[PDB]
Amino acid sequence: SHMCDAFVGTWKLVSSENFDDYMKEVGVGFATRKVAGMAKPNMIISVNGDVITIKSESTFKNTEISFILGQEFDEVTADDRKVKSTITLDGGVLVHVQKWDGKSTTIKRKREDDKLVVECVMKGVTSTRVYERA
Ligand SMILES: CC(C)c1cc(C(C)C)c(S(=O)(=O)O)c(C(C)C)c1
Repeated sequence: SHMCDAFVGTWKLVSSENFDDYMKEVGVGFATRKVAGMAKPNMIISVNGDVITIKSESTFKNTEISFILGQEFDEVTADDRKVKSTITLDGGVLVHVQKWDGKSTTIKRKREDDKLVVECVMKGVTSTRVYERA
Protein backbone atom coordinates (compact mmCIF):
# COMPACT_ATOMS: atom_id res chain seq x y z
CA SER A 1 0.00 0.00 0.00
CA HIS A 2 0.88 3.64 -0.46
CA MET A 3 -0.78 6.75 1.01
CA CYS A 4 -1.49 7.78 -2.62
CA ASP A 5 -3.95 4.88 -2.72
CA ALA A 6 -6.45 7.26 -1.11
CA PHE A 7 -6.78 8.98 -4.48
CA VAL A 8 -7.27 5.79 -6.46
CA GLY A 9 -10.66 5.20 -8.01
CA THR A 10 -13.34 6.69 -10.19
CA TRP A 11 -14.63 10.12 -9.24
CA LYS A 12 -17.46 12.25 -10.60
CA LEU A 13 -17.71 16.05 -10.52
CA VAL A 14 -20.48 17.23 -8.20
CA SER A 15 -19.70 20.93 -7.79
CA SER A 16 -17.59 23.66 -9.42
CA GLU A 17 -17.00 27.23 -8.27
CA ASN A 18 -15.23 30.05 -10.14
CA PHE A 19 -13.96 27.76 -12.91
CA ASP A 20 -14.83 30.27 -15.66
CA ASP A 21 -12.76 32.96 -13.95
CA TYR A 22 -9.91 30.50 -13.43
CA MET A 23 -10.03 29.66 -17.13
CA LYS A 24 -10.12 33.36 -18.06
CA GLU A 25 -7.01 33.96 -15.98
CA VAL A 26 -5.29 30.99 -17.64
CA GLY A 27 -6.06 32.47 -21.06
CA VAL A 28 -8.72 30.07 -22.32
CA GLY A 29 -10.76 31.38 -25.24
CA PHE A 30 -14.49 32.09 -25.06
CA ALA A 31 -15.89 29.05 -26.88
CA THR A 32 -13.58 26.62 -25.09
CA ARG A 33 -14.49 28.16 -21.71
CA LYS A 34 -18.18 27.76 -22.39
CA VAL A 35 -17.96 24.13 -23.47
CA ALA A 36 -15.35 23.15 -20.85
CA GLY A 37 -17.29 24.91 -18.10
CA MET A 38 -20.34 22.83 -19.01
CA ALA A 39 -18.37 19.59 -18.70
CA LYS A 40 -19.08 17.24 -15.82
CA PRO A 41 -16.01 15.00 -15.98
CA ASN A 42 -15.18 11.73 -14.37
CA MET A 43 -11.66 11.65 -12.97
CA ILE A 44 -10.03 8.23 -12.93
CA ILE A 45 -6.91 7.85 -10.83
CA SER A 46 -4.79 4.72 -10.75
CA VAL A 47 -1.37 3.73 -9.47
CA ASN A 48 0.95 1.05 -10.84
CA GLY A 49 4.30 0.93 -9.08
CA ASP A 50 5.78 4.42 -9.27
CA VAL A 51 3.52 5.51 -12.13
CA ILE A 52 0.36 7.49 -11.38
CA THR A 53 -2.24 7.91 -14.11
CA ILE A 54 -4.96 10.56 -14.05
CA LYS A 55 -7.69 10.42 -16.69
CA SER A 56 -10.42 12.97 -17.22
CA GLU A 57 -13.42 11.83 -19.23
CA SER A 58 -16.27 14.06 -20.36
CA THR A 59 -18.29 15.14 -23.38
CA PHE A 60 -15.73 17.91 -23.87
CA LYS A 61 -12.45 16.00 -23.94
CA ASN A 62 -10.85 12.76 -22.81
CA THR A 63 -7.41 13.44 -21.35
CA GLU A 64 -4.85 11.19 -19.70
CA ILE A 65 -1.54 11.90 -18.00
CA SER A 66 0.92 9.41 -16.56
CA PHE A 67 3.83 10.51 -14.39
CA ILE A 68 6.27 9.78 -11.61
CA LEU A 69 6.27 12.09 -8.59
CA GLY A 70 8.86 14.85 -8.78
CA GLN A 71 9.71 14.15 -12.41
CA GLU A 72 8.87 16.78 -15.02
CA PHE A 73 6.83 15.85 -18.08
CA ASP A 74 5.36 17.52 -21.15
CA GLU A 75 1.57 17.82 -21.07
CA VAL A 76 -0.94 19.02 -23.64
CA THR A 77 -3.89 20.36 -21.68
CA ALA A 78 -7.58 20.08 -22.59
CA ASP A 79 -7.50 23.70 -23.82
CA ASP A 80 -4.46 22.80 -25.94
CA ARG A 81 -1.69 24.53 -23.99
CA LYS A 82 1.68 22.80 -24.23
CA VAL A 83 2.97 22.92 -20.67
CA LYS A 84 5.81 21.57 -18.54
CA SER A 85 4.25 19.74 -15.59
CA THR A 86 5.65 18.47 -12.31
CA ILE A 87 3.49 16.69 -9.73
CA THR A 88 4.63 16.08 -6.18
CA LEU A 89 3.10 14.93 -2.91
CA ASP A 90 3.11 17.55 -0.17
CA GLY A 91 1.69 16.42 3.15
CA GLY A 92 -0.87 14.14 1.53
CA VAL A 93 -1.80 16.63 -1.20
CA LEU A 94 -1.03 16.06 -4.89
CA VAL A 95 0.45 19.34 -6.13
CA HIS A 96 0.54 19.79 -9.92
CA VAL A 97 2.40 22.78 -11.33
CA GLN A 98 2.05 23.66 -15.03
CA LYS A 99 4.46 26.10 -16.68
CA TRP A 100 4.11 27.62 -20.13
CA ASP A 101 4.98 30.91 -21.82
CA GLY A 102 6.37 32.45 -18.64
CA LYS A 103 3.14 31.62 -16.80
CA SER A 104 2.34 29.10 -14.08
CA THR A 105 -0.76 27.50 -12.59
CA THR A 106 -1.09 25.10 -9.66
CA ILE A 107 -3.70 22.37 -9.33
CA LYS A 108 -4.02 20.72 -5.92
CA ARG A 109 -5.90 17.47 -5.39
CA LYS A 110 -6.77 16.47 -1.85
CA ARG A 111 -8.92 13.97 0.00
CA GLU A 112 -11.45 15.57 2.33
CA ASP A 113 -13.94 13.27 4.04
CA ASP A 114 -15.30 11.05 1.25
CA LYS A 115 -14.59 13.65 -1.43
CA LEU A 116 -11.74 14.52 -3.72
CA VAL A 117 -11.27 18.29 -3.78
CA VAL A 118 -9.46 20.04 -6.63
CA GLU A 119 -8.17 23.58 -6.12
CA CYS A 120 -7.05 25.34 -9.30
CA VAL A 121 -5.02 28.51 -8.79
CA MET A 122 -3.86 31.06 -11.36
CA LYS A 123 -2.33 34.08 -9.63
CA GLY A 124 -5.04 35.46 -7.37
CA VAL A 125 -7.90 33.40 -8.82
CA THR A 126 -8.91 30.09 -7.25
CA SER A 127 -11.48 27.60 -8.50
CA THR A 128 -12.71 24.77 -6.30
CA ARG A 129 -14.07 21.59 -7.84
CA VAL A 130 -15.49 18.76 -5.72
CA TYR A 131 -15.76 15.12 -6.78
CA GLU A 132 -17.46 12.15 -5.17
CA ARG A 133 -16.98 8.43 -5.73
CA ALA A 134 -18.73 7.28 -8.90
C1 LIG B 1 -9.85 24.06 -19.63
C2 LIG B 1 -8.77 23.60 -18.68
C3 LIG B 1 -8.11 24.74 -17.88
C4 LIG B 1 -9.18 22.38 -17.82
C5 LIG B 1 -10.20 21.53 -18.24
C6 LIG B 1 -10.56 20.45 -17.48
C7 LIG B 1 -11.70 19.58 -18.05
C8 LIG B 1 -13.02 20.32 -18.13
C9 LIG B 1 -11.32 18.84 -19.32
C10 LIG B 1 -9.91 20.17 -16.23
S1 LIG B 1 -10.43 18.70 -15.31
O1 LIG B 1 -10.01 17.55 -16.11
O2 LIG B 1 -11.91 18.62 -15.13
O3 LIG B 1 -9.80 18.62 -13.96
C11 LIG B 1 -8.85 21.05 -15.82
C12 LIG B 1 -8.03 20.92 -14.53
C13 LIG B 1 -6.77 20.09 -14.73
C14 LIG B 1 -7.74 22.28 -13.86
C15 LIG B 1 -8.51 22.13 -16.59
